[PDB]
Amino acid sequence: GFGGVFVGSFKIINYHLATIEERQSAIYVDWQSDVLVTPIAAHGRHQIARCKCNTGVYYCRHRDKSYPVCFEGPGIQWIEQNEYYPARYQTNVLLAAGPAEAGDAGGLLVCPHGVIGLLTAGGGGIVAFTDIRNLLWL
Amino acid sequence: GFGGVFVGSFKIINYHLATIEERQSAIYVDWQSDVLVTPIAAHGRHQIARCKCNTGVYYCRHRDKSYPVCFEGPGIQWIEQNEYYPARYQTNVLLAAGPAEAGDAGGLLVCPHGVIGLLTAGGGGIVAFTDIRNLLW
Ligand SMILES: [Zn+2]
Ligand SMILES: [Zn+2]
Repeated sequence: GFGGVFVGSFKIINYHLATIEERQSAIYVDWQSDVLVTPIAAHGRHQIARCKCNTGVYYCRHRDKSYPVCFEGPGIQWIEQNEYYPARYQTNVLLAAGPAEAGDAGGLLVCPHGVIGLLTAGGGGIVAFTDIRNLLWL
Repeated sequence: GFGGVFVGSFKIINYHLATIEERQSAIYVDWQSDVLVTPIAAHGRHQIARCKCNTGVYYCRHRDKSYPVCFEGPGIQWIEQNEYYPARYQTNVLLAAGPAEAGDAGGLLVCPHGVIGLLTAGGGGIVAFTDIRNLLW
């Protein structure tokens, strides 16, 4: 439930966690929503949820535990935790209450329909995800 | 968020929602846990969780809504009377608190590691799934 989404031969990861090579091969990139889609050699079978679920379960890494959360629908939110990014509005942000700290970014938030998003930032009982439900042919 | 679990080149479905063709072709069947596994032509969509999670999110079809659950872990449980499977014990049961009515069978219960089980029964404030995390080798 960590790393990123492996939908076939394309990897979805946070913009702030991508490598130089991934940036060189990237097909979709969004600094505002902190997302990057690039072709990779590690083929996978993850699926993107083409749904409207507002409830899900996400993997927290510094606890190695899965936490269910009801989260607020995707929208523009003011975020200053990821000091990689300065205090700014991010787009496609899902906010919820739950454990999250440095290094948890990239963990999977999923619902029965598939992957909803990727953990972006978190601190002090608040966890944030980037909503990927409109990526790779929404 | 309903119907089978399509993994690799197999479909994993409820025993009582299985068709004749897939019952005859199945490489695995277990009536006591309500499970059937058969090769499927369709390409993979899902992954089987190989975890010890006691928490997940399941899809209730009669409300078209996902709900989060904490379940006790696989075990043997008494299942009350049902249309296809009358009152009896069922094996590899996960039990949780949530809505459930007739026809909700086949809903997916999932976690970040993949699909954990399928809804098999439910009434009052209790819902019960079949654990599929043991279909290895
Ligand atoms: Zn969903
Ligand atoms: Zn799990």
